[PDB]
Amino acid sequence: KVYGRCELAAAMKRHGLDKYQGYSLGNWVCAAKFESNFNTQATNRNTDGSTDYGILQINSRWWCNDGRTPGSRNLCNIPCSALLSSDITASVNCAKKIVSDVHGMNAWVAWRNRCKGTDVNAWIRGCRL
Ligand code: NA
Repeated sequence: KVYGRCELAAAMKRHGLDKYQGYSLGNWVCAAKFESNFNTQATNRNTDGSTDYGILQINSRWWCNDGRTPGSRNLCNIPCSALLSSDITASVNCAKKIVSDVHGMNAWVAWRNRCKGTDVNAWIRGCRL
């Protein structure tokens, strides 16, 4: 599924991400925009043999089990396929484990490059939340 901007914003809000670890809602929306273009089915194979899965492009070397990344960890305790669902629940629950402190969104490269220190409120402006 490809979410609309405001559609995702509302879902993220529902899921309790606003002000999670001090990060306003727009941060999460912006991350998703630049990581996956809001596509729940997005996957990207990395040169280390790991893969990034889903709307937040969560990686198999540490966070999920895809059965094909040798010597990796599974910190969210889920199969990576759970992260490709149309509903964002599994992805949000894993993202909450990833962001364990107030600097935790640095785990996402696209967030650091396109979101951090910008007007992230733009990503929810014009929506009904
Ligand atoms: Na893994």
